[PDB]
Amino acid sequence: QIPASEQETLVRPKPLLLKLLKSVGAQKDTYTMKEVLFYLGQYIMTKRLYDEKQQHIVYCSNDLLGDLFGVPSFSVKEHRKIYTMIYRNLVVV
Ligand SMILES: CC[C@@H](CS(=O)(=O)C(C)(C)C)N1C(=O)[C@@H](CC(=O)O)O[C@H](c2cccc(Cl)c2)[C@H]1c1ccc(Cl)cc1
Repeated sequence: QIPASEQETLVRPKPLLLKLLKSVGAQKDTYTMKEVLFYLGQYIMTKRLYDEKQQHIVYCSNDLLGDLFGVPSFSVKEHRKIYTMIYRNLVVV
């Protein structure tokens, strides 16, 4: 469904997303989606919003991430929905 070429595309995070990304990676004017996905994923793991003991679901209602995605939780395996939530928070270059 999701082509690997999508990860090479260039995007610019809006202010709130950039704030989250900055807590795990260096600030950049333009990121590749691969970068956005890793930093977002790393943020989730270091803050333990995703416990591999809790069946693929990320709980973020007590985190800025929840404000960013507009949901209290989501599955790490439903990638299509994740992409859609992320794009609400960035502008394509
Ligand atoms: C927090 C879970 C995170 C850790 S990671 O693989 O990024 C890691 C930081 C370990 C490299 N993570 C995963 O564990 C796995 C889950 C799986 O096997 O499907 O891949 C996720 C993923 C990669 C690329 C695109 C998407 Cl939409 C999701 C990805 C992910 C990235 C970003 C969001 Cl918002 C949600 C999920």
